[PDB]
Amino acid sequence: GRVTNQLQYLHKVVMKALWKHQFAWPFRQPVDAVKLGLPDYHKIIKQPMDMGTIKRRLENNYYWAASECMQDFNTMFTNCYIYNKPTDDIVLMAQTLEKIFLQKVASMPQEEQ
Amino acid sequence: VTNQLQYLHKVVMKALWKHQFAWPFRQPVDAVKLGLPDYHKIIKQPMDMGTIKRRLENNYYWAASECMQDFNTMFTNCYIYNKPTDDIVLMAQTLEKIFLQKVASMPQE
Ligand SMILES: COc1cccc(-c2ccc(=O)n(C)c2)c1
Ligand SMILES: COc1cccc(-c2ccc(=O)n(C)c2)c1
Repeated sequence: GRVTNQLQYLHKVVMKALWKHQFAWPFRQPVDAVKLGLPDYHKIIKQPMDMGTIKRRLENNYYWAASECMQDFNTMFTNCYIYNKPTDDIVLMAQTLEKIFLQKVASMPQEEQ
Repeated sequence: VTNQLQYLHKVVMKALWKHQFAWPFRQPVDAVKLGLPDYHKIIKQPMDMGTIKRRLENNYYWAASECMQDFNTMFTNCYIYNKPTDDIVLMAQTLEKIFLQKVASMPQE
């Protein structure tokens, strides 16, 4: 991978803000389908993603560009919306976090180093 | 007329509006036409590219983030309402990947 201004911003500004959020706790580690008793989870969601995986990826220089990291954030939120019932609280929690994500992405340093 | 909103109009909406998977998203969901009587019960804030495009043309938005939330609502409505295996979900995912790719290069300020 490599280090850019944008990947540093996604790590220190965007992820830090989302991580600490009161609705973040279900998203900080992989969904544990066994523990939650969701035997269909991995049959419906083919690309699991979580902020713990994204954080580790930013720290281990896995990403080559900001867009790749932003795609992982998007997969995490989309997985939640696709799997869960529209009425589930987790959907409202994902939407709240996703709004912060987009607000902070709009303020990201424009040209990548 | 911010730098960011011009980018969202000329780069993002330009790319998404003409995409081969855009046609289901170009106008509001017609629940009667599509036979979806539960659509307006499940989706409380309908959104579509027609509406976003109109809003960009009519200088409705005060910030880029507001236009970005409308795009996000349109995609999220699709993931929440539809079955995981429905083609429309793949089409939404494809458009949204382009949305995020282009937003990654949007100017600051
Ligand atoms: C401790 O972690 C938890 C606890 C409870 C639920 C979830 C959970 C369920 C469904 C879902 O889509 N996500 C993203 C998280 C995660
Ligand atoms: C002519 O317009 C069409 C045609 C077929 C499907 C949809 C459609 C269904 C469900 C849904 O969520 N969306 C966003 C679009 C729209």
